[PDB]
Amino acid sequence: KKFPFKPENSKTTGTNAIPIVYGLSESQPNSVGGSWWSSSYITTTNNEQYVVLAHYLDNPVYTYFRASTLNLETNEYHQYVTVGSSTPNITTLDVSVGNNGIKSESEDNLSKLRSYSNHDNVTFDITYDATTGAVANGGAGTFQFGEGLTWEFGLPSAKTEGSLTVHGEKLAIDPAKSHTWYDRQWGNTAAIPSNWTWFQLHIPSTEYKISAWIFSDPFRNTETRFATIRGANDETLVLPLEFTPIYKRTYESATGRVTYPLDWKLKISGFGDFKLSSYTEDQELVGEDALQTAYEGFITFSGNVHSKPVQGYGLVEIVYSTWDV
Ligand SMILES: *[C@@H]1O[C@H](CO)[C@@H](O[C@@H]2O[C@H](CO)[C@@H](O[C@@H]3O[C@H](CO[C@H]4O[C@H](CO[C@H]5O[C@H](CO)[C@@H](O)[C@H](O)[C@@H]5O[C@H]5O[C@H](CO)[C@@H](O)[C@H](O)[C@@H]5O)[C@@H](O)[C@H](O[C@H]5O[C@H](CO)[C@@H](O)[C@H](O)[C@@H]5O)[C@@H]4O)[C@@H](O)[C@H](O[C@H]4O[C@H](CO)[C@@H](O)[C@H](O)[C@@H]4O[C@H]4O[C@H](CO)[C@@H](O)[C@H](O)[C@@H]4O[C@H]4O[C@H](CO)[C@@H](O)[C@H](O)[C@@H]4O)[C@@H]3O)[C@H](O)[C@H]2NC(C)=O)[C@H](O)[C@H]1NC(C)=O
Repeated sequence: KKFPFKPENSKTTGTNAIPIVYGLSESQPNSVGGSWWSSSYITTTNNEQYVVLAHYLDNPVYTYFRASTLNLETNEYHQYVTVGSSTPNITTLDVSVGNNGIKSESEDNLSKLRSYSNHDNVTFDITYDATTGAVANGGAGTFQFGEGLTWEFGLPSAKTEGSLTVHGEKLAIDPAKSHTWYDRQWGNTAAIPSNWTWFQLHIPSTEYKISAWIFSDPFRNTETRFATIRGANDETLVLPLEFTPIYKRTYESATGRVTYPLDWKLKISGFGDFKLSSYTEDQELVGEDALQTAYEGFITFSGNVHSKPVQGYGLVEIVYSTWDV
């Protein structure tokens, strides 16, 4: 079956009625540091569907770019991680390891963006425009993440163009039936949680876009488990949830260090309940250490929102910042 991927056509910060704690443009450039990330839900001109990931991380120990493609008809999956050394402190967005990276193509560092990769098994060149109301995590764009603060916003349904090269054939992206979620996150500390799960959810019968985080805070000795939900008209919901990982189906990491569940239940307080399933077993970006490794998998789900049955899709991220303990 085909999914109803499609873009939004709205303003990035809506009315600006909600006083978020940064400007999006000013937060984009290399000099700010942190993480730049995109997941594109693509229909090509020949009606094939793919999910393509791109991710650049700056860290004081190293940098890396990592990327994957997933064919939704056949489950054919390809990934790589390539390690770099440093990030230039420039006042625009242009991060790369080799001939792969993420950059802005507009003066405001935000309105037109590009994720590109030229690996032999992972080759694409994807542009996307900020035509989608932002998700300001936590309500105003910041929340407690490990020992200190994190700052995060998502652009959930960006109009998307370009191409993906599959077995020597360059496939063109259909912008009427595609969209990209771009996520920008930068940080306060090196003491981030030991591991987490992050959900990025789309419910096509609604205007809700969900960015949900679950992890332990050993510094306050509490459990973080919440969703930031952007609705229509800039409305934002910050809601507790209950998280249940289900290990009936698992995928064993290629590093031998962890086992990933492949199904979950979420109960988001006052909003709805969901049953989520990884689309195929192997969706792991395999790096040399823990922070370079992640499960980044396309998922589908069913559930109920405000007593109405719903179906949807999105991505689950599973990260261990350390394999110790
Ligand atoms: C971030 O990463 C985290 C780590 O990967 C991850 O957390 C993990 O999540 C999973 C999924 O929820 C948890 O798995 C459950 O675990 C339950 C047991 O949990 C207890 O034990 C573990 C292990 O403790 C050992 O190991 C740790 C380190 O690994 C040590 O720190 C401990 O000291 C201890 O060490 C000893 O043992 C080791 C051997 O294992 C030795 O190596 C060692 O030397 C020592 O000898 C603890 O970590 C747990 O503590 C943590 O969690 C609790 C909350 O649960 C907190 O209170 C605590 O503070 C910690 O945070 C805890 O102590 C399993 O019981 C459970 O499986 C049952 O439930 C599922 C689902 O319902 C069933 O499918 C399953 O079949 C089991 O059901 C049976 O059993 C129950 C209970 O009796 C019955 O009610 C049920 O009906 C059924 O019984 C029937 O079937 C049985 C089986 O056939 C049968 O025997 C019966 O007779 C009956 O017929 C599930 O597997 C896992 O614990 C988490 N781990 C941690 C560390 O938290 C986290 O999700 C990630 N975060 C995110 C956001 O992604």
